[PDB]
Amino acid sequence: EAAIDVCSGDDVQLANIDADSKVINVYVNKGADLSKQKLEFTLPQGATIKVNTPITGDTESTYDFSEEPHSRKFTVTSEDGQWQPVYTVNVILAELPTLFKFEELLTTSSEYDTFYEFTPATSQEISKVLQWSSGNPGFKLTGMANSRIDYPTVQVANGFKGKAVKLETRNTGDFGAMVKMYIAAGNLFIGTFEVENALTNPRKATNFGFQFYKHPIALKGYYKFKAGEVYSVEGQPQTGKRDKCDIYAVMYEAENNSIMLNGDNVFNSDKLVLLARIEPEDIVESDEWNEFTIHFESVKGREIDDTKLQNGKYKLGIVLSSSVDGAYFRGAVGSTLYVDELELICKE
Amino acid sequence: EAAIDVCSGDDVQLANIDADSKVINVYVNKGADLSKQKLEFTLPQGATIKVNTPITGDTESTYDFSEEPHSRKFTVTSEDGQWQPVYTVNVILAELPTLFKFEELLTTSSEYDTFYEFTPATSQEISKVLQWSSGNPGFKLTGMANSRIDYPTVQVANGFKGKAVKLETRNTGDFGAMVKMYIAAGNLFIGTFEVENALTNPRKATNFGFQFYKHPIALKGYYKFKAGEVYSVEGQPQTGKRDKCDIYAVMYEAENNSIMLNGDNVFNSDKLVLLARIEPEDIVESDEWNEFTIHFESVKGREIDDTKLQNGKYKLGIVLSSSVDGAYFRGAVGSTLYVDELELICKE
Ligand SMILES: [Cl-]
Ligand SMILES: [Cl-]
Repeated sequence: EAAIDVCSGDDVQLANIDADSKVINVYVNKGADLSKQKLEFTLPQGATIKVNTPITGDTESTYDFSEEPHSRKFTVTSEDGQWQPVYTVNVILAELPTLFKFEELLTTSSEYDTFYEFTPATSQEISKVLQWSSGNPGFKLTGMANSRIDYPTVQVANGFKGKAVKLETRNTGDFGAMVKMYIAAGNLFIGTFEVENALTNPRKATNFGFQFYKHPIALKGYYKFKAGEVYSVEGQPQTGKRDKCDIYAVMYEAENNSIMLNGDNVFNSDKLVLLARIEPEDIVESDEWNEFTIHFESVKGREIDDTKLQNGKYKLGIVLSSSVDGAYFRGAVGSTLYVDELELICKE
Repeated sequence: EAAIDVCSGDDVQLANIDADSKVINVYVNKGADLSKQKLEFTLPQGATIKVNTPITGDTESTYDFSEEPHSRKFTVTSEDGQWQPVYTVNVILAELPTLFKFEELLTTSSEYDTFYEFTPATSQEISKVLQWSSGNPGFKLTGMANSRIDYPTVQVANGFKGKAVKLETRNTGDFGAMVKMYIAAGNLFIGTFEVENALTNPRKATNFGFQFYKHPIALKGYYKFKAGEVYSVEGQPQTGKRDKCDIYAVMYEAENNSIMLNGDNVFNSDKLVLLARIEPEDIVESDEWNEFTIHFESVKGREIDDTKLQNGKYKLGIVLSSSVDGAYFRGAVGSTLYVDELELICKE
């Protein structure tokens, strides 16, 4: 009859729904406009939802949560018409994490894995939260997967410390071949996946970056990589080249908060300030985990302006991929990159 | 009558003398010319020393240890003339460390502390060794110290993990004032101290850097700092300025292995490639240990050439000081900087 099954939103990294107390805790990245929050509620069929006290700051597509304690009540009325449970929605500010462990999955996402990072706030610092994105919602559309384990991006149990992320380049079948999307690289990235572009503009579907308030120096982690056996270009097998995985991170200037880089301009936009990237020559294929440390280097002499950093003008992105040229459909089905325990080393 | 009490040398980071077996293990930094080793032996009064088998590679002031196992025998004959113990001298290649813990002191240096770092070799890597330098041999000349604890550079027991280094700016007395060397900053650095310049050219006395074969990204550590009460310039008290400590590291190109930077050109030489340095604004005065992380930044767009790095053309230096402008005699007697557990984060 009436309830809130899922809560999403433009700036929502994570939304915890406590069905017992009817409390929804929504974590958003610092910098989000609290006065203009766009939220999306998934309710049972025929049920309606309405904010209890509308306020002037509200618009027809957003809610104003700017006033402390950034908490608003909502009533869900059944189609049935008889049940009207009241939910409290609390918006909580968070920052991107420093450590990424790949231990947690969204319990709402059952068809494929969706990873998130979370560290509770303390007296010293606010909540550290991130919902990682991938190409999984696009891969779903291929009809190729049977369950979560067939996807290009999957959580595995025997990580370096706890669980880890497994990225595997997958075969997209005949239809994939027809639309020239011959392979599906496994990826994990900070930003958003626009599924309405997944097939029409796969590189535009991957948007990278969230507001970051620290100065990054290095990205450190552990990985294992094994290349697939058959390297292909435009769907056809090629000899003489072995596939390689990819790990990189970016810091770029976003004049206004709506600006994001994507798969088509991440390495060519003049907004890019810092870039850390694993050297192809340094990648090994081993059954043992290897530690890597990469350096956030200045792009064309650009540097981080502290005042701009403080005002949220820079966005950080981290991208992991099983096939370095996979976004262009060059790579080998079966290339598998496992990553675990990433650490962002920042100026301190 | 006859023995080897101390063994030193131009390229000798550390020399262990095992009096029981009469074995001297000399660790030198990778890059040293094994065919031209200059060694200095301290023997009892009147005793003489001579290499057992001279070889063609020998010169009148150096020894050739290039041939494996880089081991030569030496006989020490007493003035007494009756005792001739034979010592075996083994030269061992080492690299600069990654971790600096300030736990060990040279047992030969009793008047003032001389710190060294040591990690034994393994199947994976060679010995990691460094003898740290300081201004202590110069301070000795002031007559101001009673024992090791009065020096500007001293090991203290209650470090962050084990023992730590305590750098304290000291008063140089009336003679110091006469020669315009009004204060003595406590320092610790990678390189060499030329005591014959200690008074005549104190900045030239501090030579920085040893051959380093990795790409440094960041220097990380723990510190506590407390400024002295009276800030002075040219021996005279000044109000309106509080003293600050300093921590920095450099990577510079050395065309030939004899090139070193010093106190007069470390921040102006065109050989400088990378510089990491703590921001004055980021230093706090606290009774609690604080972690710092500084970034090796490109100087004037310069970058590390891998082939040159591999051939030992770059030297790394790390410098710690209780008074940032202490080399120019601006600072406060009593400024105290404790450092512990430094870690060099490198590309991997
Ligand atoms: Cl969840
Ligand atoms: Cl010793």
